[PDB]
Amino acid sequence: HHHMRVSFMVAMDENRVIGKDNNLPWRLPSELQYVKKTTMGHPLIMGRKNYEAIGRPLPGRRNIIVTRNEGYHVEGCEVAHSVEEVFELCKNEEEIFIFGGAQIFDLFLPYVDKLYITKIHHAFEGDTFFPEMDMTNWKEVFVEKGLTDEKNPYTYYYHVYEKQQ
Amino acid sequence: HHHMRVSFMVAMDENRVIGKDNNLPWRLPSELQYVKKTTMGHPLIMGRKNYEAIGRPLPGRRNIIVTRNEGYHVEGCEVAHSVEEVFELCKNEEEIFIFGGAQIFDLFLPYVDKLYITKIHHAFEGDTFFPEMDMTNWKEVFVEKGLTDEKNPYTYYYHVYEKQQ
Ligand SMILES: NC(=O)C1=CN([C@@H]2O[C@H](COP(=O)(O)OP(=O)(O)OC[C@H]3O[C@@H](n4cnc5c(N)ncnc54)[C@H](OP(=O)(O)O)[C@@H]3O)[C@@H](O)[C@H]2O)C=CC1
Ligand SMILES: NC(=O)C1=CN([C@@H]2O[C@H](COP(=O)(O)OP(=O)(O)OC[C@H]3O[C@@H](n4cnc5c(N)ncnc54)[C@H](OP(=O)(O)O)[C@@H]3O)[C@@H](O)[C@H]2O)C=CC1
Ligand SMILES: CCc1nc(N)nc(N)c1C#CCc1cc(OC)c(OC)c(OC)c1
Ligand SMILES: CCc1nc(N)nc(N)c1C#CCc1cc(OC)c(OC)c(OC)c1
Repeated sequence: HHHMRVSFMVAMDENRVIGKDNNLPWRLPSELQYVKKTTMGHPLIMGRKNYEAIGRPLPGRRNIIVTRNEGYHVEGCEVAHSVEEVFELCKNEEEIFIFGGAQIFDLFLPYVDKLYITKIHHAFEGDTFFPEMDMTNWKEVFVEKGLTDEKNPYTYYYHVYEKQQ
Repeated sequence: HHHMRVSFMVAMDENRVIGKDNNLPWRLPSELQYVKKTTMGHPLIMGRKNYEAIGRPLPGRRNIIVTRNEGYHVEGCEVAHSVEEVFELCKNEEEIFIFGGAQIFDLFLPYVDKLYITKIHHAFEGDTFFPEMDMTNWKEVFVEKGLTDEKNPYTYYYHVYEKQQ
């Protein structure tokens, strides 16, 4: 019914942790640069909580914020209130990026075609998690080691998966 | 259609720069040693402009120069004029190395199975670039930090990717 590619863009740790105290648990600017490169020119779909922590519209991409608040407005951003409204807004898009956080990852989980997932080899203290996924009918199409140096203090890998059927 | 493994051998910077003023933009003897080690005993496929800058046949390898010049000859070197002519000359080879530069990298890009790519963590002035690549269905099978010392003044990593399908 929807015809834009639904992609998940996420970074998580050994226990699926993605967030702590309404923020990121880790500082990895190189991972952020990979994120910016991959998502450039494509809509970003983010939950209200995810967006507000970010604070600003992210440049070179349609910023779409998901909230139940029927009177929510932010300048230079579009607002959706459901999965379907997002699909309407993105009717003609090539590929959209579900950008988090957990509640929004849950929301769109039945619709994911492609998963860009960064795996961090460390056990962080956290309160927000990426939901479990049945990977049957999923094929790993890409994997590479992330940059570990003095500015990026963890070991991590970029993985990309595509759904077969 | 062809049966030899087609490998790319390339060193590039943060912006895909591979050349400046028909030469290399950096001096990195250690990276040269890695190159000589990995390519030894295998054919080198070089664009005419790449070859002439080098100046001499490289020992222990078949040197194959790619040119449109139907009357071009160099002693101790073989001359091809097309992708297919290279494939003919290399029909029995296990693995051939596409050695550059840009025009020759473009030429063979549809056929690459393996990528040996050094990434240099510096932004050089340059005029020649390694083409963009869709890494879908490629997996990184090797990564290691290059030697940084007084004789090799940059930060760089050796990467190897293999095509899955
Ligand atoms: N490391 C990573 O890859 C990522 C981590 N994060 C982290 O995750 C955390 C944020 O995630 P989380 O707390 O789950 O919050 P979310 O980003 O998922 O936002 C939650 C909000 O989304 C809206 N919402 C949820 N469901 C619906 C629905 N069905 N219909 C309409 N609107 C809905 C609600 O907005 P409202 O209340 O206004 O109605 C809700 O409060 C932070 O810690 C953040 O840093 C976020 C993205 C990526
Ligand atoms: N850092 C690295 O990994 C590498 C960098 N380099 C750098 O790259 C630069 C050179 O690259 P570039 O300028 O692209 O030159 P090339 O090495 O690609 O040589 C170009 C020549 O190849 C021949 N050629 C191109 N297309 C075809 C074709 N379709 N059929 C037959 N022959 C063809 C032509 O020769 P003709 O004119 O005779 O007809 C053309 O002039 C230099 O600066 C060099 O130092 C080179 C290799 C590796
Ligand atoms: C951890 C990164 C990240 N990586 C990947 N692979 N996917 C994602 N979806 C996100 C994400 C996210 C949320 C996010 C992004 C940000 O920069 C744009 C933030 O600003 C610094 C931010 O501050 C609170 C929060
Ligand atoms: C930068 C090295 C290099 N590294 C990698 N990883 N791949 C490559 N394909 C090349 C290359 C190249 C071209 C090249 C080679 C040379 O020595 C053999 C050169 O002599 C000093 C040279 O001078 C004009 C030019």
